[PDB]
Amino acid sequence: LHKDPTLDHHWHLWKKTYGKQYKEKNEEAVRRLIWEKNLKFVMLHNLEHSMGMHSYDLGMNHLGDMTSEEVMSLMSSLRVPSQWQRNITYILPDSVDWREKGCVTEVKYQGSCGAAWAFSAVGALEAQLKLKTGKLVSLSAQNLVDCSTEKYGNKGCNGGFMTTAFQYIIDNKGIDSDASYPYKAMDQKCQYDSKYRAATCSKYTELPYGREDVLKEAVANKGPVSVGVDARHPSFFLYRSGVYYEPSCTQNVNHGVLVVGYGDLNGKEYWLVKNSWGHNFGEEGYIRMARNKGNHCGIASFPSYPEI
Repeated sequence: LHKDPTLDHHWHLWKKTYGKQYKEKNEEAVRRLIWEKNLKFVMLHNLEHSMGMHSYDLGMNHLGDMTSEEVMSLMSSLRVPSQWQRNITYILPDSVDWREKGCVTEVKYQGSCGAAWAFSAVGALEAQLKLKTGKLVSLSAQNLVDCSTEKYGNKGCNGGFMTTAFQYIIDNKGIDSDASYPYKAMDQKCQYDSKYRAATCSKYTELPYGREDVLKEAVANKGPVSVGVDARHPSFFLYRSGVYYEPSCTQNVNHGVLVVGYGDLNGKEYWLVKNSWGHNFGEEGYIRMARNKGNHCGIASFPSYPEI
């Protein structure tokens, strides 16, 4: 509709803070309107939060101006298979955080490429590498995007799945380090170079659907687990801090993330989820999602973890 001139200065401040630059004609105006709608959503939700109506609050992060198109791509990262098509095989502490054991690399920024599946996969493998060599090394998601393609049912920036990615690493007998094969957020020619192989994968394990109890076990005894969640919600996109719980969440997952732990805040149990939307998303790039709440957002619907 029409912008609110009283917000002009703040809109300017917001753009500068996140380095927003709109070079296409009329893009500016469209972005401004999306931003205002999200601001009102954020404002109302935090108001409710101030009245103790939610265990989490929202913020105008860099996604505050995301378009319908960009949301689409974002929600197209996961090409999840059918449940019955998963080779399901496979006392615990009340809390776990693999970051404390130095098994989680710094958060990545997928940008405008739907490669969440790849980041989820390497993330899970990065932990196993550290537990095998003692050295934490970021693995190449780009390598998965460019190489683990059609043969594995993956479509680079147009989506894919973690298990087929692990299968590629196994078949390929290795994956490059992110440093030698950096992420470009684009579908490019496969450039795998065995000379810079930083890790290998021998197998992966898929966990039984909707079993948050089993997911808890794997996270505590095996390590970070690759999972898909339903993130098709403004609440998720603008999540700032706290325990995320969205009554409108479903089990139809669309975004690949990594469970690196679990715990509870003031009684509210949660999954410590590493995202791939940079450090300015949520809690330093992480989101704590509701645990033991009927498989909230389908977090336990497609769990899997690799092994060196």
